[PDB]
Amino acid sequence: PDQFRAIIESPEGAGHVGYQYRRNTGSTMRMVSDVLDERVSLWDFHCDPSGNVIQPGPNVDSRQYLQAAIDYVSSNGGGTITIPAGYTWYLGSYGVGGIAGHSGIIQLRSNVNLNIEGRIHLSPFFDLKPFQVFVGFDNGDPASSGNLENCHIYGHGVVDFGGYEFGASSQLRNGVAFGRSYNCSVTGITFQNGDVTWAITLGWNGYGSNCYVRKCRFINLVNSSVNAAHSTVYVNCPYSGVESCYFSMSSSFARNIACSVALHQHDTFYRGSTVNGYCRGAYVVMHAAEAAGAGSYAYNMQVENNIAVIYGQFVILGSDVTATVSGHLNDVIVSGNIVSIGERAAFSAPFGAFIDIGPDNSGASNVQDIQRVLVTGNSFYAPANITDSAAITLRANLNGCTFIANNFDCRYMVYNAPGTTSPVVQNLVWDKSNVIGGTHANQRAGQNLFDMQFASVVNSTIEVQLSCEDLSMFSCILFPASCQLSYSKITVDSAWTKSMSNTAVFEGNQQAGANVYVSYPATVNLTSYNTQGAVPFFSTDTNYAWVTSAYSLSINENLDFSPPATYTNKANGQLVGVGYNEIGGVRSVSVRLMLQRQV
Amino acid sequence: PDQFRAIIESPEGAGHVGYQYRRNTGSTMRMVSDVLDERVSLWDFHCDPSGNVIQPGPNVDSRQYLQAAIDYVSSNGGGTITIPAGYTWYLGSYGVGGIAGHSGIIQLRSNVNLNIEGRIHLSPFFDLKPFQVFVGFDNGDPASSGNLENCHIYGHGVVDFGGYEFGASSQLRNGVAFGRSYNCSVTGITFQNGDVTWAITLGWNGYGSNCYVRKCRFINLVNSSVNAAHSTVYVNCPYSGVESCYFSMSSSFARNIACSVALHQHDTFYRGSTVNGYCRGAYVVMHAAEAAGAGSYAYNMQVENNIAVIYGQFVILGSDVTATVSGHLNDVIVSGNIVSIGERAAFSAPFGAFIDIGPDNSGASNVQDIQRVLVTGNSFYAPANITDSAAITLRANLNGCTFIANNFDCRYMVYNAPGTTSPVVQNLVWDKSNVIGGTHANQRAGQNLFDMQFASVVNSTIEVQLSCEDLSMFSCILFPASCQLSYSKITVDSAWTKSMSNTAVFEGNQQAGANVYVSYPATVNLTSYNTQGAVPFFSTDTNYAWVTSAYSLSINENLDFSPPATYTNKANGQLVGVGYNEIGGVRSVSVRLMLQRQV
Amino acid sequence: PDQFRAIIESPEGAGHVGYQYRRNTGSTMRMVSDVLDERVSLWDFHCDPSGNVIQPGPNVDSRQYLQAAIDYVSSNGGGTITIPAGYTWYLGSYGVGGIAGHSGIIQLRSNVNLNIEGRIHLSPFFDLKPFQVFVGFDNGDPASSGNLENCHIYGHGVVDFGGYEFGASSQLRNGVAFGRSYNCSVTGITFQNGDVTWAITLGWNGYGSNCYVRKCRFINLVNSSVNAAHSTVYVNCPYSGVESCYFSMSSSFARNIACSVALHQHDTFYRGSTVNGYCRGAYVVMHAAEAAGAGSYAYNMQVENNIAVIYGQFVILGSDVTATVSGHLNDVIVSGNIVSIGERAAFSAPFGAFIDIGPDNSGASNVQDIQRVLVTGNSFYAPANITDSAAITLRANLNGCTFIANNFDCRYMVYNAPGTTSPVVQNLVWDKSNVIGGTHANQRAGQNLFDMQFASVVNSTIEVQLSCEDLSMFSCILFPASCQLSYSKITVDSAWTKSMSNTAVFEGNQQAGANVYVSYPATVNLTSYNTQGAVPFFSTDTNYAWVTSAYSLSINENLDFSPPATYTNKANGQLVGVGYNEIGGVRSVSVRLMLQRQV
Ligand code: NA
Ligand code: NA
Ligand code: NA
Repeated sequence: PDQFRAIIESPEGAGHVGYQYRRNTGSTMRMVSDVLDERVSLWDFHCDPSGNVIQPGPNVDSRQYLQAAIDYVSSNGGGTITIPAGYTWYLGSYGVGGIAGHSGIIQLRSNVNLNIEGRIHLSPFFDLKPFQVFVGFDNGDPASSGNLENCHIYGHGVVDFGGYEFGASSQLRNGVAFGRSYNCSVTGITFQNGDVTWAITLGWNGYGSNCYVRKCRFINLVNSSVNAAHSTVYVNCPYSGVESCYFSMSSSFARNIACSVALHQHDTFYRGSTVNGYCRGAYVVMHAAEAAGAGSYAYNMQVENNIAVIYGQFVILGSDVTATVSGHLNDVIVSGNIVSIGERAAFSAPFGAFIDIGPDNSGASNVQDIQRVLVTGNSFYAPANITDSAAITLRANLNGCTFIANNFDCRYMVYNAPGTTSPVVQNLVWDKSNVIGGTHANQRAGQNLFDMQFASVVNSTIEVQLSCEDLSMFSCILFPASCQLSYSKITVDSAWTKSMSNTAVFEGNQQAGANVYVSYPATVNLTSYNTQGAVPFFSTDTNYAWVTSAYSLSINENLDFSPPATYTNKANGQLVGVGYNEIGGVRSVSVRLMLQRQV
Repeated sequence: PDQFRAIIESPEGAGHVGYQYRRNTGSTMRMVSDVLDERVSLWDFHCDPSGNVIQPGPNVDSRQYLQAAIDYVSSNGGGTITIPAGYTWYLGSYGVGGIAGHSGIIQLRSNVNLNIEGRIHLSPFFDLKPFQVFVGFDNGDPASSGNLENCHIYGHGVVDFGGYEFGASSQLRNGVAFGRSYNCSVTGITFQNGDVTWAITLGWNGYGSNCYVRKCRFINLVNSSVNAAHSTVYVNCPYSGVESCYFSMSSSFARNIACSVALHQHDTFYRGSTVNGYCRGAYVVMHAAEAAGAGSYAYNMQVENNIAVIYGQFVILGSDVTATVSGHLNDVIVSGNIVSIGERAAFSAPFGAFIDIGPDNSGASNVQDIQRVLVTGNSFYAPANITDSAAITLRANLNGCTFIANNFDCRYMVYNAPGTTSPVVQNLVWDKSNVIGGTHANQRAGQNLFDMQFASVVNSTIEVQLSCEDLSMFSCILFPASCQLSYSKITVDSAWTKSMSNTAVFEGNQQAGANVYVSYPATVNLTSYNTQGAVPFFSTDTNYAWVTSAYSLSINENLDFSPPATYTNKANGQLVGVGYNEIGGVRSVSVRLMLQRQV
Repeated sequence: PDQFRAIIESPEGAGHVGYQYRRNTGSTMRMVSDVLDERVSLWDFHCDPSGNVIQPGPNVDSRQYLQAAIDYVSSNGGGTITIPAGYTWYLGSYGVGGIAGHSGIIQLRSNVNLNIEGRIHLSPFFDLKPFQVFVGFDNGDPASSGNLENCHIYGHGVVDFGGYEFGASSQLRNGVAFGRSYNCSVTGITFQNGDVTWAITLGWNGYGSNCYVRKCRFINLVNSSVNAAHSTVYVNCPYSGVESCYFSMSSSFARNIACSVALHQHDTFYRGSTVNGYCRGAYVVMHAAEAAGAGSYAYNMQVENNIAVIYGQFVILGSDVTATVSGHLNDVIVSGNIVSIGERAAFSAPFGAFIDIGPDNSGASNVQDIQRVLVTGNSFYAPANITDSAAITLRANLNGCTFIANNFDCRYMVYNAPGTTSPVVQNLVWDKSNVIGGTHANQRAGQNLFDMQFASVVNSTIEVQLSCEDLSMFSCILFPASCQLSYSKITVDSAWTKSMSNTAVFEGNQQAGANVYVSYPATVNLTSYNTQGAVPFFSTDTNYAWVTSAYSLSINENLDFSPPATYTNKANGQLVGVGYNEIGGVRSVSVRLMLQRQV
């Protein structure tokens, strides 16, 4: 009767108004409320205890309402909650329960997706405090946490950290901590305007799978000297990665502390992304302390087709150990990336490198087990003034890394600082197809292009090929006497080297070793016997006991004689060859030779 | 009057309740039903004949209801049907009509997209039977089938095959058979828990275009010995591909039968994906029998930037013929992939390879027309115990394949089994920039690193470069007498070769051919005349009629004389050079030479 | 009372019918209209002035209705307007206001996304006229335009240009002109059936950021001889790109005028896409005239992992200047692409090339500043008949370009037409790892594989390596006398060269320069003195004053003597070496040597 009017204006009203899709007689006879129940938004929970809707804004703490939404949808097996466009939804307090320990604001739950179309902002309650905006753990102790599965965050919206600085270096801040996370992702979202430790973390100590970050943007997420460290996406579960993202920082501190991506477990990737203003591109590291979920090996690591302007190192390789676990890194590919060091003074940020073999956190360089790394088809450029730029800074033990078909245009090709660490190196392979650029030509006074400041080098190949002159460099490659060298191949192509005083330098005459295979140019003075006809020439110096053959790199300006085209040696360390005196007489010549040993 | 109450509670109720968007006076005056009619879900068709909604579950066959939805939406020009989250929708019977012949469950229709947010499960009715869950053909005979256009399946949902094994090897099972499919795709879906032939097939015998699989997951889709074969996504129309997917198998049988992707037509790709537990990565094959829609050539084939742990072959190249059509494969690129053979006993699965040139289905090796393949910037690794691992197993005729700047770390570089097929090889190019790894060092007793077990080799380049010692190997490269060799270049760099008895071996002295260009190290015994002064040395053996020049790779321990630095030959097959006797006397020496022919 | 009935049938009806999500007592007590207000479609504005809905179709101009939708949603802070599936929405007039100057139809507005599920078609009103379907400028003068931010167009729908030809060459036509566009994108849309200048343009004269085109299709967008030019996506703001798109043309005119992508600002990319039927793949060019928003440098340019069949040039590099600005292009990577020239007569379209260094629009070749380009791991193929095919056509000044590990199979490796431009070349690097294919073998009568038709060449490397014979070619590499050559390395590997009359040719004897490093094969006639024993041989010609060493590439058919293995030279330009007469007598021989200078 008039009871009907009352029902209709009541909350159950829509449950009494019939609907059948497109008047189709074969369709289900439903009620309007049933169709509206097919979707869900924050508006459906953003109300006071009387059920009246509350408008969001800077004086409203939306946290409890969003939590209620997620908890309720979780209760029905999942779904997608929309965070509506055209509004900014402020968060103003910590969550409670299991996420309390993680300084969590919102607890994510399995199968409950968030479609963020509007903006989520942190209120000043969080200034100078830690926070983790979305947390997937359900326990304060991550080891007793259940899992988070099938949770996807996506949309055109924004998460804005409100510009608040850290209160103390020891604090952590995150956007999305997925936890022990399986089939979770973040797509399309802009994370901005903060001072945080990470924007997103996938996995927890190897527990997790199939977590991805795609088409997101990360903008100005470090802003203070208080911030101890930053990796925008931290990939800590296997079969997981970052694809087609954009990362930008503009603070000075970001140039010293910030890394775009950290890959910490097997079968992870970082691809198709653009970085600007960061210290570092990617960490690729097996931390023993994070090896509980997916084992002790980081393998199948891929960094590909990225574009970066950074201030420190592009890719940092590592592994370490704990009292009970030893970490290992292997089967890595770095390819297709175009990377430059941004304009900066020499030494004004961490040492510029395409690849860095870094020591562990405690600075130890003798714990690493890094091998089967392929670095291929990349471009790297540093401005000419940046003394501290290298294709590779090899500062810790290396068990293998292979470079093929790259283009490196920076100050050093291989570098480690002297005095410092003395890395044990095996299976360092520098193929002849690496092109060494000319930007730093004339800047290398006192310096060695490949500065082999290592404890030892074995089973390695360095094939140096210049593509322009740099007569400022001390040598193309130098081994100090402290570096053992064995079962290696070291060659310097003669092109652009004719005027170099030193090409390859072995300060402990390591090139004499039984299984060292070398070649490089040198200038040699020779004197002949006086005999007319076929006549020997002999080097005046006796430094060539290790030489198997040598050949001329100089023309013969003489008519009446010619020096030998090719030389061998003698037991006293002289070179000897057979030339020709048309007319007799003692000859004396200075010739550029290619010295060869076992090659 | 009270007629109004009745209208409102009726199915037409919502068609009588007015709505205007946001009270905007300029907006359309509509009825609620009009706005609800903008979307459509399974709920709108999942009802009994009285229009009452039916709850899904393991005792409800949702098939007819989903079919009705698709048929109805098809009738209005298309749209997107949501399969709601928070529910599992069981399928319990075969479809009828044109898809009956394809063992179809559901018939897809043009412009009707499915947004799968919940789960679709197969009921036990399908145990031991064939099925194809979604079928795009409209006729039992595919040749008389109409097309499927603009059909997209996407969402966060799941298709679960219920774990049922095949009933017989001859049965086929599929998830999505798109048919003659144009502008169709599958995005975001998890396919799991089955024993099937394929998860998705795109195209039919070259008919189709612009079909894609992106961000899907494929998990445990082979589970029995009954399963004859499996390719997770079968790409059988052009301008189509797979991108950023995840594939995983855990059964033993998958290691022997399962391939992640099959590319069978032109302008197809497979990229950015991760594979674990499969026998094979990708087939790239032009089957003559499937050449009706897009011609007889598979060209523009791309496999790039994938990550794989497999048990057999990463990329399998092929082509075959029928009585009226000859298949051809050309213009292929395989690049950026990092691939390893998983831990397994030698010979316990199909022979491990990065690239396999396979014979056709009937085993024929003389029908293939494969050329212009570029294999570049890949990494490959097999554990040291896996005897049956090769960069390339070349088991059928090859008309060209080019390898540049890869890193191969496995047992063989080039291999084919002896006795077996005798492939005719042209335009095999192995650039010097391929890095040969050391994992298998010391495992190669009795074996040849490049084992050229072919009928003939022409217009080919093998430039061998070691980066560590392996003195266990019989030779770096060996050609049996049965292999003709012409118009080729074969070189073995001397590095790490000084102690090798055999470097390159030509069992029929094929290196003597007019247009063979070779170089490799050998040890040679020489004896000099007694003359004081310039004095010839001559090899004691007469095996060097083919040598154009040789040079020393050994130092000269003597003071009183030196052997020649360089040698040529004589008509009787001796080497001859001019050295120097400071003091006269017959000299006799054993020297490591680099033997050179026309290089 | 009966007033209630009236309210309910009124437009405010739904605002009086209560709803609470899933009967959840903790949910907001809302009205149906509130839930319907969460989404918005064209239907909500596609009405007459009385509020009655209008059906779209070929006689209805939907433009004003769509504009009203966008303007209204803009007014509320944004949202997403759906263009419904199952309908075609015709556009039939120009927009008004700021977009009038841009021949705009619809004005886009910030934060207002369009989800296009149905089809948008142009009505014949636009035949022979300019148009820009969606425009993001808000002023006729782009320089006084505000920005467009956070505008995304996406869905499964279509934009169809109605097949109308241009009315005049000077007209412009576009699909989406985003304007000064920040965080804008287009995803999933099919653009088809037109004669336009561009489908999408991102940015305006460097103003914009983070604009992307992904998973779109572009089909048959040039159709007349009237069309002056076409670039399907024009990327004119930084941090922007195209990914995973499909481009196809079928008209003849497209083969001559159409380019798939133009990258015109820094930190832009083009990846994962497939092209067929176009003249050109991508422009990578810094236009001085478009350098207002993001500076004068195009750097971090990436073209990767694309598949193309084109008729002209794959990647075109450029830079130019204006009276006040000089453009610069640097830090470019082209990698992983597989590209072929489609079947066509020689010279029937613009000259086929993988890379083209093009002159500016006015044809000037002396304004360019292009450097630090890496071209690596690509494949290129042209059919044997296409005389006009080159790895690189270098037609303008070049300051650096590096080629590593590619596979080029076309007519020329390096080419520029003689007579024409005389490019100044620096830092051209052609690594030995580039594989030169054999398709054009026997087609090269009168031609030079590397035809160095330049003003000068400095700091360059050309390492030629053949992998099959082509005895038709005039030379492997030729420098005309007009080309200066200095501080370079030029080498021709001897493999497959034994029968070549000319290998490297220096028409002005440029190989004699102080800092030229060269090697190549030649045939040389020698004569010996009659002396028994060690005996000199001397070349009969005096053309070898520049030779530092030479070595034999021929066997010695003689028993009674041997020519020298190795040679040096003399001041008169003869070669000289020491061989051996077992028996005395004057010897005369023709030998294939490897001539070497400073290498
Ligand atoms: Na040491
Ligand atoms: Na044979
Ligand atoms: Na000149």
